[PDB]
This record gives sequence, structure tokens and C-alpha cells, in this order.
Amino acid sequence: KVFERCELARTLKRLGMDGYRGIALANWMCLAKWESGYNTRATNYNAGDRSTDYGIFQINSRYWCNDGKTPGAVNACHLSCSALLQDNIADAVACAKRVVRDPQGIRAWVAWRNRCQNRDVRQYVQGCGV
Repeated sequence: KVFERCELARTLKRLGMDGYRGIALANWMCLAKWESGYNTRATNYNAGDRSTDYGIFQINSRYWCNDGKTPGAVNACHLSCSALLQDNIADAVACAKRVVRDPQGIRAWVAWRNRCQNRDVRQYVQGCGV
């Protein structure tokens, strides 16, 4: 499913993402926009290390979810990577919350550093009623 901007913003707020571990809602929106364009079925194989990024937040199979084909992988979210490709983003959100519980926080995604950090991210939630 490809979410519309404000629809996703309202959905994430309802799932408790606003201010989670100090991360404002607009940062999660900026992250989803650049990682997948708000698309839950987005997948990206990394030929370099044989891992795959899954879903709206592009969560990696080496550390977070299990896809069975990634070498030396762990499954910290205790989920099949399949769960991160559903239209209902509840599992994806639960796993993204797990990712940021680590010391790096939102910085765990390099795309956040490149396109969101130190920027005016208000635009991502403006007019959405959140």
C-alpha cells in the first residue's frame, strides 16, 4: 500500500510514534518518505552483503527481521521479514521502535542523516491535523 502523507501521519501518531524515545513525528515521516516513498511493499536487495531492506521503513534483514537467506543474521524484532510487507504497519512500527531503542536512535538509518537531520522537517506533517 502507498500511503498518502497525512493519512500516514495520523496513523503513526495513533501508534505512539510522536516523541518515541525523543523522536518527533516529523522525523519518522521524513524517514518513511526517503526510504520507501510511503510504500509498505518496498524491498531493496543489497548485493554487497546479501541483506535486504523491507517495508515502509526499509528495515534490514541482517539485524532486525528473519528472511532465512541473510548470512550471520539476527532477528532482534523477532519477526519474519514478511510481516514488514503488510498493508497494516503495526508490526513495522513495533520493529522501528526496537531499532531506535539502540544507542544510535534514529541515526541508525543513513538516509535520515542525509535528508532529514538538521533540516526543517515541518513540511512533512503540516496540515495533517496531528
